[PDB]
Amino acid sequence: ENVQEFVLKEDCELRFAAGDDSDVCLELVKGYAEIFGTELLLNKKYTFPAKSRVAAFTWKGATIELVGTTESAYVAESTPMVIYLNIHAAMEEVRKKREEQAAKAKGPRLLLVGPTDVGKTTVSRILCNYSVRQGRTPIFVELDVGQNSVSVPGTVAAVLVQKTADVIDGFERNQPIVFNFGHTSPSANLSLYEALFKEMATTLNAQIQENDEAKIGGMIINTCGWVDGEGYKCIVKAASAFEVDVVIVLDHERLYSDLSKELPEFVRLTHVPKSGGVEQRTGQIRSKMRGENVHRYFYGTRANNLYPFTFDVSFDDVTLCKIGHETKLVIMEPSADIKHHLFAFSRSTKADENVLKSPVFGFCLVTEVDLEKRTMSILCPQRTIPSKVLVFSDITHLD
Ligand SMILES: Nc1ncnc2c1ncn2[C@@H]1O[C@H](COP(=O)(O)OP(=O)(O)OP(=O)(O)O)[C@@H](O)[C@H]1O
Ligand SMILES: [Mn+2]
Repeated sequence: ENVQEFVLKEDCELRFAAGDDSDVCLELVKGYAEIFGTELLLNKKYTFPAKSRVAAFTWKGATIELVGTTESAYVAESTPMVIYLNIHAAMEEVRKKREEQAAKAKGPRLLLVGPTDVGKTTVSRILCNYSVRQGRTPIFVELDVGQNSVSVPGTVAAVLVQKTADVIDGFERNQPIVFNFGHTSPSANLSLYEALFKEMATTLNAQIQENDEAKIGGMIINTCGWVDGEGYKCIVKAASAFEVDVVIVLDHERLYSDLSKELPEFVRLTHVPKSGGVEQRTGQIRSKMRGENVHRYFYGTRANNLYPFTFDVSFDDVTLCKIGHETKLVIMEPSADIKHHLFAFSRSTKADENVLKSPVFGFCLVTEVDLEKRTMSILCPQRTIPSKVLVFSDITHLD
């Protein structure tokens, strides 16, 4: 196999993209390095799948080996990494101050805002990892219903972060709090989207009353890239509902300017540039990555393989339901049009008013529809159905 060697001076990062066909294996052979906030272990082999875009950053200097065919591979001497460090350090200062005034202390809450392709997910991951490396357990909140690092597309989700992200796999799905939105864009149902992140905020505020570490750990909140029109109001409303102390704007000066004049005076507002290592995505890439996200939910990853079950379910044993006048509940009759659609197992025992704002156990995929036998084949993470109430999602997946 073809080998590439890289010498990284202090405060430099190796930016590489895996080829379209082949895996790239990374090894740190000298010094200290990190990938999006997670420390790399010396001489450990990290295998990245095809089309992976990765930055390995070093604070003090590193030598890194790459094995395999790369699409691109170069060392960048200029990064916004110290900015993220200073943001983290400022949050930890707020923690210390509030801990010394409680005799429980509530952790600082940060809102990340900006358009698509600015590295918002990457920055959230770094900030969470740094909090973990400080000894904290932050709550990571994902409001982006298009691309979700916690659950499937069409979800508003949150996880308690107790360990640094796996270099390849990201953060562990340690009992996630997931709400089903059922659309890739908030513009499909604006009143429901607002209701869901307000419910998320209310849920978490009550959860942290039972957990001191989660409370002081604070919140890092990722938004969708919709900054124009009604999307701007969602940002202001998310900031209010989550009672954020800090708003970080990535690469959008007009949004920064507008938020500085509307947000309460106590809210610290920081504009940061996007990393030069962020590549812009097209519609095809996002659609492919959404499909890859669904596939990861059921089947897992290379390192952590999940084994989903494929079993038949009678329509008499389940209740199919759809949301959408906008927040109105609709009972679904078994049809051919439910094929390839995702369905959420609601935590509500009855298909009624409670379904709208209830979290979900998880998701299944309807693969086959047997209208003659009155059964449907579903791909499900567990052996039996966790709920009899199945909530419709407009997200389709071909498997
Ligand atoms: N400094 C960097 N060097 C190299 N690659 C990077 C860097 N930062 C981010 N990337 C890569 O760019 C891609 C997009 O990053 P990320 O998902 O954080 O952007 P985003 O704006 O949150 O995405 P979206 O546009 O879907 O909202 C990812 O594959 C990530 O690995
Ligand atoms: Mn993102």
